[PDB]
Amino acid sequence: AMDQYKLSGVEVSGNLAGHSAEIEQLTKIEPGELYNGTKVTKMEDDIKKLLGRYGYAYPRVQSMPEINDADKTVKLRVNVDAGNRFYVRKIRFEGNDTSKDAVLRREMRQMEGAWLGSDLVDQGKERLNRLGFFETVDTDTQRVPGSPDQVDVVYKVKER
Repeated sequence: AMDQYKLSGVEVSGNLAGHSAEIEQLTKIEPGELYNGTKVTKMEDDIKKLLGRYGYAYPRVQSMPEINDADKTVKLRVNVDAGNRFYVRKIRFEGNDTSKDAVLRREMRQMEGAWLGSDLVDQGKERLNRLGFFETVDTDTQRVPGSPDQVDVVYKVKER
């Protein structure tokens, strides 16, 4: 296997949605960093999370090791596809048995008709968590059928 080799670099290409600089930062190598499958998926996951902050809800990242035996190093060839950028059509609430939807909507930071922003969906979640009513608060981003660029954000809530 390759867990003993050193990462010589990460070469990224594809459709980066204008975020090549940030994706380069994420992609830089650490001192004496070894090749590792797990850190590779963690890297793919970090890239998707980043693009998600910009409304690219379903981005792809594939990556392929190029072993160089002369150097005992491995280079990561990486393809990024940001995919469609989504805006929010509807924000929806569930589990919501005591309080009018108004009580939750009022805490949103992600607005209908705006570009989707995972951090915005998250802030909504923390504002929800923070008023005590709920045991759990989870979010789901659902594509609107027939739509290439619309999602609904569902806040699934469970009261105490």
